[PDB]
Amino acid sequence: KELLSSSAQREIPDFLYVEINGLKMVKPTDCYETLWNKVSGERLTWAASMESLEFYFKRVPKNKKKTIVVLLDELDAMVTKSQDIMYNFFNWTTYENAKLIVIAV
DNA sequence: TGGTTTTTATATGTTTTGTTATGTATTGTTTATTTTCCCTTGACTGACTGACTGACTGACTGACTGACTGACTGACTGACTGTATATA
Repeated sequence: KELLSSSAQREIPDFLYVEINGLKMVKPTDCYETLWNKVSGERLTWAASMESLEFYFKRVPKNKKKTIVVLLDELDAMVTKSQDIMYNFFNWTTYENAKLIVIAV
């Protein structure tokens, strides 16, 4: 919230929050779905959305792509099988042409 | 140009088959001890059969025996030949 007021400084580059309550989500691949349906409002399945999103991330340069900040909540039950989801996530977090602000709990 | 059909991706459901860990019961492993009848050890027992004692009848040398055969010698009978006798 203090960082929101810092966005209300209008001297830092505007960026956007993402609430992630996987516990207020059913199927833990819906992260990608809701991500696309809130960054675009466009509706797909995870196996299109995350892939279009990698396409959105590394294949896309900086000058128009936006900083986004995201924070994950209670990962102890989210990734219970093999953490391929969160593996994908942390695999997205390793670029130099893409910019993001990631956190978890 | 413009409407319609065909296939595909995502999502879920259905069914069969095969994988892993485990707790309980049976049975094996090692060691010590006693009994059983089969297999060695051996004298007794019963028929056996080798050397010694009897024996029994066919083979070669003792020639034998005795008839018969082989040379010699005289006896005898036939063939040869003289003495003799008779007639022209």
